[PDB]
Amino acid sequence: VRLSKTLAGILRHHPGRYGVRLTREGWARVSEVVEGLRKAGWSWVEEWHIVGVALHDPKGRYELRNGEIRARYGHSIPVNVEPLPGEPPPILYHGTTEEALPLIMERGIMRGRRLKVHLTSSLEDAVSTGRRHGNLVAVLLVDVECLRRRGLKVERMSKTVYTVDWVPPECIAEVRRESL
Ligand SMILES: [Cl-]
Ligand SMILES: [Cl-]
Ligand SMILES: [Cl-]
Ligand SMILES: [Cl-]
Ligand SMILES: [Cl-]
Ligand SMILES: [Zn+2]
Repeated sequence: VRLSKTLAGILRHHPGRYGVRLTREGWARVSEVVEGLRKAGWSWVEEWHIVGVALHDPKGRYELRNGEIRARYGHSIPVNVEPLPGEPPPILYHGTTEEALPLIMERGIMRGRRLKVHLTSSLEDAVSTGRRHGNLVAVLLVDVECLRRRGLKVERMSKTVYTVDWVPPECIAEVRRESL
């Protein structure tokens, strides 16, 4: 029912479901997205909403170019999006469920349905993120350098969002249980 939430699903997980075709670079035509949303019963949707959604997103979730749009990260579909300039901070956060900690302590942070593992520089974001699946959020502090030495590359997809294949258990510097 939320336009943005729905848009991110279309550009990250199910284009065709809405008749939208994406390139390897992840791009899509705004018009094609608009029609697709209309055919899905969103009658009032117009191209300007889509631009508004993209230009006002706080996380910098989307990108635009000559009548096109794509998500910058969070894809569960194979796609290639180039990173943004800027070395990562020494520590990056990642939210999740306390219930996931037992496993994570052993295995570390695993991929999930998304292609790569996402890490945020914003503590607040990590919380709301954890709060999205299951409750009793547990935010983990990830030592980036530790990752780089593990050889795992850390790429910047948006001002506050970065990704890596996985986070080794040993690169977790702190676990904070919201229940404590
Ligand atoms: Cl699909
Ligand atoms: Cl998602
Ligand atoms: Cl998100
Ligand atoms: Cl993730
Ligand atoms: Cl910056
Ligand atoms: Zn606006």
